Amino acid sequence: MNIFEMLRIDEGLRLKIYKDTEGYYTIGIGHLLTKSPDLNAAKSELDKAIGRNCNGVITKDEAEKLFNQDVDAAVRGILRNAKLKPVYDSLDAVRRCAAINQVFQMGETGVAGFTNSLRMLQQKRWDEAAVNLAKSRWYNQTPDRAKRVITTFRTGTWDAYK
Repeated sequence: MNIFEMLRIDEGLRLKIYKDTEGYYTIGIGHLLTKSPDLNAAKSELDKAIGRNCNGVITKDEAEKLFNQDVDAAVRGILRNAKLKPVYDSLDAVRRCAAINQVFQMGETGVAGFTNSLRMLQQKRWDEAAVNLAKSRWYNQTPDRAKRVITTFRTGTWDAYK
């Protein structure tokens, strides 16, 4: 297991524009196209992302390319984030994957809400962190996925992903 296989499980792979769990146009392996309700706006974003006229459809190679860019951008974002970087750098490799997964899904706008979870993670208070992480819109809206990510943070093993 690695971050790619982990996010591939959590995000799936769809080659046609679909709506994510939040109702937003997405393609590939959880590549968010736009929060606009306008399918045409999503199609424009897709064509810009791929560099061709996709008419709402991409190849597996194209999805994996976007995924590579997206995973890279997630980690680089974490490393640029003054609140996230020290927590992330405190973690072992498996827990770092959980951090990448969480940011991939959630972005960074809600980092301040997770101040207490982040402190507990940096402190390596794993069960406490896991209890705190679950007290979230995140957990309640995507519980099965959040349970996996949280188990990963709690144990630093890949048990939740088999």
